Amino acid sequence: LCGMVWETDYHKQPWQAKISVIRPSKGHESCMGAVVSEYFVLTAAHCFSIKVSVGGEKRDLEIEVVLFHPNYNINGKKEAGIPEFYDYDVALIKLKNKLKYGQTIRPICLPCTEGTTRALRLPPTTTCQQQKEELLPAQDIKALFVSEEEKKLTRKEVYIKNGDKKGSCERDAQYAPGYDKVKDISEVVTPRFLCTGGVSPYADPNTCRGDSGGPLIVHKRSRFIQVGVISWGVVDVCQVPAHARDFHINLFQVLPWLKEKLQDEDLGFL
Ligand SMILES: Cc1cc(Br)c(Nc2ncc[nH]2)c2c(Cl)c[nH]c12
Repeated sequence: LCGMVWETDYHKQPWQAKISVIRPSKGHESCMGAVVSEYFVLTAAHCFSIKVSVGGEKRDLEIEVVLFHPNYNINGKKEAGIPEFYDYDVALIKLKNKLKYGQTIRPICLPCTEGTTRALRLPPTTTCQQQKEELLPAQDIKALFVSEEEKKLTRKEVYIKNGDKKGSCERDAQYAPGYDKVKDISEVVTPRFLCTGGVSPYADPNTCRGDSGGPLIVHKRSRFIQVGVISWGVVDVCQVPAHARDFHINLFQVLPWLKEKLQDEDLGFL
């Protein structure tokens, strides 16, 4: 029973995971993640000694393995003079021990699962396509992501540009660090990416580096479905141009991988 809260930072966002990598050159790097099953946290590949915690605990959970998307390659396009390439920027952290679900630790819904079909009160014949059409229609989609302000968790409302504004949102990748000399923007914005940020239709807050890996969520029918993983932004805000966009891995585009790694988690992938 995923994507559900009850009547308190990690009470209100119980799927949220905080990640620290303490790298032997004395600078701690931060990321976020979402609990997706009792053994797994979903996050970004580019976040990677490693400290993971859930439920706002001081405790750091014991990590078994970290699984990376086979097509992820930050260096994939250096030859073409593209410094960092974020295609397939997703990773699963497998925990050694079963998480105990509580009021501070609950899993979020993933796309193309029974959990999501139930959460959206859809019929048993609901297909993966129909879910995508409900959750990601061709328009501006109200969504949120979860951030850290002053060591507490805060929701921030954003709009995915997936209709008439999509192109405008993607083109703005030209202003990101290192992409200013890219001829074809689709070399860096692949069909794996959703796009938020900018001022139309509303003035969306932007992600910080430390928000990377955290879920991009749709709040629908009183449930929380994860639609994307925060990957990269155009400007580090933490004067904000109207071309400050954020890009997220669309989870509907990495399902072969998700299904395979999570095949034993009773998520009921379609
Ligand atoms: C969350 C986040 C990640 C990364 Br990586 C950034 N950097 C960047 N974008 C293109 C090449 N590197 C940013 C920026 Cl910039 C703002 N927010 C970011």
